[PDB]
Amino acid sequence: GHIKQLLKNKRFEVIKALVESKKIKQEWLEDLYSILLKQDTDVEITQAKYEIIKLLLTEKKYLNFELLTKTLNLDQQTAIEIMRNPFKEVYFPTYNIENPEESRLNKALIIPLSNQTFTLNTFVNSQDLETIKEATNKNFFVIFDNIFSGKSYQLAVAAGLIAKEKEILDNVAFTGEVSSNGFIIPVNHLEEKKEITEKAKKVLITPEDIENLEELSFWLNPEHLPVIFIHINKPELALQSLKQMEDAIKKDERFKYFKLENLKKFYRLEDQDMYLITPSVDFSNREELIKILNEFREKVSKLLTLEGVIKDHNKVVLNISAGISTLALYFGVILGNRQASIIYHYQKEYHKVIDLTDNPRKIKEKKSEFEKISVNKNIQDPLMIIIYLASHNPIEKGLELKEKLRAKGELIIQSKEHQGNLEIGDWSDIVSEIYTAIDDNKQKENYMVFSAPVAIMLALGMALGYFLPIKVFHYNRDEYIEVPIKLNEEILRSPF
RNA sequence: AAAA
Repeated sequence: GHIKQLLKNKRFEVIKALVESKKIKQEWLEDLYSILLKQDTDVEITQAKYEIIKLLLTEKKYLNFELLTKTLNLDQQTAIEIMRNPFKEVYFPTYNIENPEESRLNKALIIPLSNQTFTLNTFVNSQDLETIKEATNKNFFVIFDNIFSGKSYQLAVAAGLIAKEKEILDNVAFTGEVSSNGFIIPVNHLEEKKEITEKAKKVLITPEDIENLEELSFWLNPEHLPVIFIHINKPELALQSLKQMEDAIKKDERFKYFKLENLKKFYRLEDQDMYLITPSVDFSNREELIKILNEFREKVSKLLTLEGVIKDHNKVVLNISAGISTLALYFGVILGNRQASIIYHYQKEYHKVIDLTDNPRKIKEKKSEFEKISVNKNIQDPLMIIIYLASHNPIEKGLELKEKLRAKGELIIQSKEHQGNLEIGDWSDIVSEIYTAIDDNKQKENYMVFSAPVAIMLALGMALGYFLPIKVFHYNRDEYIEVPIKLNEEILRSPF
């Protein structure tokens, strides 16, 4: 045989390149499988083993059950799982203090198994693989594309077994040892390993980022992946408010393992992907408001879909807050109430006020008797809608504007008892009652002014949608100015 | 009514 001749001359590098090319005859398979049993005495044999295994799994016409059983001595159950279970490739860097040029970002191919843990590399300690099996409760097969020392690959291998999809592992690497119960053990040469991983255009995850396998599974096998979007008015409060959002997120039991830096590292997110700064907004400028709304749509789209890593849109949880009540109303109209999101109200810190993860349309459910708001109405066309939930009373100027616009109707919504000091809590009942009064009394043409918390207007935007003919008037410090964007325009259609 |  051709490979038999190459094997007799120990030309493993020629065999590797011949395997990297997809030009292999079936008669060469018996000698190819036998190379997997050789001792890893030099890196050329180990790298030849890796390419052989990678070819059998990517080109399954070379994946033979008879050769798996007679050559590798695998039982029929392990041989099937090697044939049918998908493999995961995870990166991990190694630094040789004795030979700095021998350092490299290595790869590990992992296949989950049922009742057997083994490797094809002779330099690997079997007890170190048993520790991974005990920590993850998963048997596995692993092979490496390089010869190295130490146990710094254990976190990477555990990542390949816990992660459900490969995309989360395509742009990240790991380093660290794993204990028998899942706790991450520190390793050496973190700074050197980081320069190796970044030189390969990847991000390194060290024990300084992940402490146990439960925290690791929060990112690699997430149940509710929390992301952040905050709108603010001052740039100097950007980074500080991102950490305050992370603080309020960590208060939730479902997101106790959330870390801002880990979200940025695992999903290739930067600080600006999670905020929108508008220092001075001219609410009379239609085009200027359009850029802000477009930038909102682009950032939210990037957060809900990420870089294609997330496949189930229900897993993303958008922790959102805004800084301008008029701007938040339009943000909510575009956001809609089909995406799982949590709205936070900021006073001193971020306060969770509306949780749409269990019932997203709870801010839209009408009630027969109003418990949180008081309604004083005279329904005629056109209708002037006034919302009074904050400290400043807009009724006087709202009714002045009603007669300036020749509006014949009025719908005055204000807090039932107490005013400007809404108790911090589930604000979804207030929003549902405000939506009820608006939806039950809406006319052919409507105008709306509001003095309410920004989180209230944000939620109200999601409840209303873009179907209602409402003209919004923004209070420019002392006078109402018409927003040149009607609340039913086609540019406000929710794409989510 | 510009994180009320």
